[PDB]
Amino acid sequence: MKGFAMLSIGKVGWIEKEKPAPGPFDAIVRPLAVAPCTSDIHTVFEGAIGERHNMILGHEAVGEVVEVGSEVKDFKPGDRVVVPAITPDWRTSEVQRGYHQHSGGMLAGWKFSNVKDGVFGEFFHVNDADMNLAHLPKEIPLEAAVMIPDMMTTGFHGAELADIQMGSSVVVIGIGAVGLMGIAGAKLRGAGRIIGVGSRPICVEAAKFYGATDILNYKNGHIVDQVMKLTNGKGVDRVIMAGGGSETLSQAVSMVKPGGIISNINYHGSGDALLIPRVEWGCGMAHKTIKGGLCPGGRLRMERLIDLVFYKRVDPSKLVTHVFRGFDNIEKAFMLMKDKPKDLIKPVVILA
Amino acid sequence: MKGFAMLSIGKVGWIEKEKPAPGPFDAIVRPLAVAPCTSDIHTVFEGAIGERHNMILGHEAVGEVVEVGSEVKDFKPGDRVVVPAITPDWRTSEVQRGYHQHSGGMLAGWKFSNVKDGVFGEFFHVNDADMNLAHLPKEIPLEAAVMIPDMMTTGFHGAELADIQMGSSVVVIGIGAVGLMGIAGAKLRGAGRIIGVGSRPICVEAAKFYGATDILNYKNGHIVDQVMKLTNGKGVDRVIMAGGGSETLSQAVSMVKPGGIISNINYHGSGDALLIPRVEWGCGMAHKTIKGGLCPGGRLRMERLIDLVFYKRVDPSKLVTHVFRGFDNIEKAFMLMKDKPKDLIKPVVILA
Amino acid sequence: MKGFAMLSIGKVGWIEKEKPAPGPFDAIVRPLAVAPCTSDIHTVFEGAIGERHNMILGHEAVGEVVEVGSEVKDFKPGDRVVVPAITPDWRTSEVQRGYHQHSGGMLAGWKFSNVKDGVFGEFFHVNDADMNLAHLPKEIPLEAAVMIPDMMTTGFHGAELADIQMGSSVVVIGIGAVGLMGIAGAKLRGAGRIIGVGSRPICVEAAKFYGATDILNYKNGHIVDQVMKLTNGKGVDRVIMAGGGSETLSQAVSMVKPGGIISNINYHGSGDALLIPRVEWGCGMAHKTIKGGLCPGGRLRMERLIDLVFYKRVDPSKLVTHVFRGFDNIEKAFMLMKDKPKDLIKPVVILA
Amino acid sequence: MKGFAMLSIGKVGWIEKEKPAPGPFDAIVRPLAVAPCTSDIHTVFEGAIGERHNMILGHEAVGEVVEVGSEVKDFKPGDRVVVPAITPDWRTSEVQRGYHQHSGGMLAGWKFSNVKDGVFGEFFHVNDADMNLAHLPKEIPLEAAVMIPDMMTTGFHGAELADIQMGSSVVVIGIGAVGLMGIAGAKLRGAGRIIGVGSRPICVEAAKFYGATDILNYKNGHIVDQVMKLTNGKGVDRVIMAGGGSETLSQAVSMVKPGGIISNINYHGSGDALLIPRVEWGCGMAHKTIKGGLCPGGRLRMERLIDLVFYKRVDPSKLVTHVFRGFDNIEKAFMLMKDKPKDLIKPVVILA
Ligand SMILES: [Cl-]
Ligand SMILES: [Zn+2]
Ligand SMILES: [Zn+2]
Ligand SMILES: [Zn+2]
Ligand SMILES: [Zn+2]
Ligand SMILES: [Zn+2]
Ligand SMILES: [Zn+2]
Repeated sequence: MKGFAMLSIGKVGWIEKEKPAPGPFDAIVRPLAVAPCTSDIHTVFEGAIGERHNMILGHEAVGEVVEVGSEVKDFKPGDRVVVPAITPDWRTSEVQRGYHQHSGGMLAGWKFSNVKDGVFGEFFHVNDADMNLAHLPKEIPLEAAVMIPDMMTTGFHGAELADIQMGSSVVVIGIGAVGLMGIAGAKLRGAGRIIGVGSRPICVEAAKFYGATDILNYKNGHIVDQVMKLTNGKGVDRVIMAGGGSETLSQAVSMVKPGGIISNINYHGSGDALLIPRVEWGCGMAHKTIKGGLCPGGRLRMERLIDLVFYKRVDPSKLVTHVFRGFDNIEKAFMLMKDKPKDLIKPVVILA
Repeated sequence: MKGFAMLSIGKVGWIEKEKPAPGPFDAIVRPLAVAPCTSDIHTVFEGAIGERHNMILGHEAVGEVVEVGSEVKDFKPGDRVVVPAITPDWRTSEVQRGYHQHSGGMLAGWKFSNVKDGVFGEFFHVNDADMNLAHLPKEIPLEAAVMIPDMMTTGFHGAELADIQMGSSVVVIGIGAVGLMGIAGAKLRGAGRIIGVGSRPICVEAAKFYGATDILNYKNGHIVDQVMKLTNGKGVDRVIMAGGGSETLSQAVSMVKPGGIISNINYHGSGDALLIPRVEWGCGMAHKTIKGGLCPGGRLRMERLIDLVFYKRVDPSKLVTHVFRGFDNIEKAFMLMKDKPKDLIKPVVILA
Repeated sequence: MKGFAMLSIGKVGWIEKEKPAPGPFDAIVRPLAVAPCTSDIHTVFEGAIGERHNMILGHEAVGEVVEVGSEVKDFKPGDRVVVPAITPDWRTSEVQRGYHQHSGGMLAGWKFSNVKDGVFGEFFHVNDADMNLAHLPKEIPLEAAVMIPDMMTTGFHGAELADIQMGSSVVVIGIGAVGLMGIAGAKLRGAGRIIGVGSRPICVEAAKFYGATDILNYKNGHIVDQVMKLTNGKGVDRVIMAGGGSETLSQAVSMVKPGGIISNINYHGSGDALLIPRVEWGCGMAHKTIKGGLCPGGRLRMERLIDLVFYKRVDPSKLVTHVFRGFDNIEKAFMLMKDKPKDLIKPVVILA
Repeated sequence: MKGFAMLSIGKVGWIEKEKPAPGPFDAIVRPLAVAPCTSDIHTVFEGAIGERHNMILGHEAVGEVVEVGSEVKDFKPGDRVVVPAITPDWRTSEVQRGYHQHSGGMLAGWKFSNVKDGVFGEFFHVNDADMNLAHLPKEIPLEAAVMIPDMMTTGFHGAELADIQMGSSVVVIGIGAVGLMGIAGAKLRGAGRIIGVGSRPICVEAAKFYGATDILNYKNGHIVDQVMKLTNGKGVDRVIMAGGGSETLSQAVSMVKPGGIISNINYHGSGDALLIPRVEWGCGMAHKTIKGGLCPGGRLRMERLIDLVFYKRVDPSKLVTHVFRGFDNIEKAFMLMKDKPKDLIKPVVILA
């Protein structure tokens, strides 16, 4: 079958593989729509997560179930499904510890294009269908729905880890797709002031749509200075790190109040370490909590985000700046993420 | 000074009182806008808090500071302020335990119209102004602002106690002012489906405005079955008990899932019994948590909710269906509250 | 195979039954040590969970794996294991919400002598072995280990739900086996003062051993007054409800401070409803949280408590007052539990 | 009065000052026992808090109340008290935010030998006696009580921030006084295995006394590998960084499980960067939470810790390896704290 894959670090191309087969609890799905992530880049051209050979890429898909194993009870061929980007093995200690994301090891809950073939093929394999698939209501358009497997769950998890109090001020550092869902997330947790950091025109516009009350552009002076200025030297209650480089940690620590919380949902691809600024961190005694986590996956997560979309609590369609048709265009869409132009938030490819 | 008081159970009337003077840490404040509450009614006519004599009523005001003590540092004569319904003593062990609402006694954080003269007076006394007042921005209309001291903080506390998860389903029982803020609060915590229970058309309209996706009334017999039917016998994640009788508790337990949470923000002042239905409560082992708490007060709570209004995360003006003008219409607004007309949610009296 | 079974409400006896076989993921186990529980007594003589027919009793066992299904990876014939009283289906939505106790339904995680034959049998069936068994270190004596599956997980979950702060004061109501692990559990959460309510001499000695600094007995059914006096009218921070009738709820609420927490680990099998004392619960506004939940089960829970025993953080053997040897003595053990002698805490049949 | 003071960076000596006088809410206290801290050392010799001139040193004392202001209700001349190292101003926004340690700014809760004269004087000033002192029971010996103001509150906060689960494994890095209270703290939160990293024999013996089940030292090479070996490649649930340089941060991140918690209770100064290793931190997505906080102070904290001492939940007397008599030996104890002999944990000076 056709599949667009990371041949080796630095090389990508269309390969051919055996169409996969489902174990008793598994499902085979064909993609209806897919999206590329900057994470696919951080790993192909930067090896942020080690080397690989011939690994079909991509982990954001809505699809149609084409086959299920004999033990699968809730899905059958023909069902339209949202496939979470994280599809954990649900029978592990990590799951008993309440961290399915790390079922089987650090980040191991994230399988597609981390440790198994991704969704950029004619077909793909989902482990444990009943636990890891969600039904797609026909109301919700494909392009919107494909923002759910990853962008929405990551962004919102940023808000969730931040433990936002009603009325509190939040800075979201980065306003790409993830940062934009970070903003929407923070609003849906009751944030008052939300300050987005970024400069892309399309992103600024979307940031305001999602609930940003202020936008800071690096071109107008340093972010910390700008935030301290906006908050009259008081800083903010919460910071969500969604995008940018490792220097954003230091920025987040300098902006946040003592006793506050920093929530990293930014996948850090380069550098050995991240510096925490000693003084601004109260030398380790400022109660400035640093959190950071891979997005939740599985059926329940998807079903919950789907509800939010269904009851119109969030509209992820504004995230999709580019739509193309057909397999051939997965490459185009992939490269668009590598050399991200000024008008890009998230590309989506719709299959026939 | 002039003041609308409770003379005794069942009796209210205009009386003459000594205008209060501030201690070193206090402020005297004159009302700019007040609103009478369901609680004042129950207090007067149903002996909800026991007998009182010549106690000035009302606990919901925005106002102007007219005098401050020698140690007050942040507020000064002429300042427009939101006055929280709850104005704790901040130097107690309850406060060190993190329960200012119960500083110096159960619910002792609530002073106005309880243990001290309330705000239906030419002036009133705010203890510890620096800790118990918030500056009110000019941008916010008085009628909106005066919903903050009680309705908004109470209703939102309900959503807070409920510990709503993103996408989870919520029932709010009672759709008066507090339940409406309960609905708005639940939406701001990221709730998917929000079921409101109540029947007054003005309230149902508002309930929908604030995020209710479904409305139900007992007018079809028994509420629990109706909820179970809406939810396919699954129940809901969270129940907020905002208005109604003590039977409400039993209904909430029955409606909510195992592991769920029920939160009460209704002062049960009648002698009706609070019953937990044994079976529906899994014999006390269903992890159906039961919470109930007097609304937060003090400066920080008010500042945070003011930000919610300011940045347009909530629009509480919908609660305000009647507006009167001039100190004397207090009595009219209070009477109006006593014989609840069908078009009434919340009346406000704006002072000249 | 031979089993000790509920024949019908009111009637027990030895029965012969087909030896169970394992599914792909299951294990068949033989008891090495077993203990009867009050729950066994009630199920049979008070119909507590409804009518059962030829259902093998008992849910507390240390055992040895005799056979495993083809997919079992971590356990094999000969492995000595601790078997949790709670053995959930791990592939359900409840598990995804973090409530394995209620996987597939309220309290559905409890299977032994409820929905399936319990452990008082020559063999018993354990669903999902890899998720529901824990290797037993040789260093731990059987009589100690057998307190883990229910007594220790339950008592400790009382202390857990109680969210105890360091140095805080705790009342444990009921000083039977479960209450005593509640006392031990509270000490292991950093509690300062621990007040045990009860009178039975062997239980009082044991309560002291596990951390109680004070013992009180009901005078003529009354207890709240004695606690207030102990604490100079301040009351206590936390109350764990471990034994006694529904009326201990009112007692817990009256003893606990505003903003405190009450945790129920006591099964209530009688009466339509539990009554909350309105006045003492601050008419629903005193932030006196009411929690209650079936003990955690599964592998990890057992492994954790095993470590507590192994590292000598708690010594459960003092719960064990009577030790019989031999399978046929299950009947004796059970009747000893039915006829609760004054010197009895828990009996243990050691087969081995 | 006489006082032992920081003259200037790198210089210390005895000076003469005016005896402090109480504001209305304040108390004047004479030391009955004092302890020098490692922070008085950095302050003096590393300028860790900036330039100071004639500032009396020390922030650990138990004393007797000599004088109270007119507003002090709960303490009177003659009263023996434990004085918290952290004595915040209780009327601030930060206190309303729940962070008294940062009342009025980052670490501003810590006043003694920071922004006001410390306890190494014939008298010292305590702001807000009623919120900031606790009565000291005769039962508790002076040398032991003096470990409460800072050592115990700090170690235990390490354990609190770490959110230890029952039976979880904990590594405490550093087994100086604070690390030792960290170990005891972890035991009191229900830790199973506790691994202490250190090498000084007296410290190793105290570590074992306080609950360490294993002891590792750097002089067996690199710490992480050893921990992974002890845990068979699994790592630990929790890490408390109580001592050592900043590279401890990277070791802690590397040894903790995905989803784990790291808590810092060590003051990082001088010149070692706080670095988070990217790979071991899962590129910021391994849910390895990093916390760090100044110890709680105030009356309630001290009262709770006094209770744990009173009820024999912990015996801090083991931290005191050196006791001297005489106000004058304050210098000797200080220098002893500077050049740190192999046999020193904590020294105490006992006054007449
Ligand atoms: Cl009683
Ligand atoms: Zn991604
Ligand atoms: Zn924090
Ligand atoms: Zn719950
Ligand atoms: Zn509470
Ligand atoms: Zn110190
Ligand atoms: Zn974590």
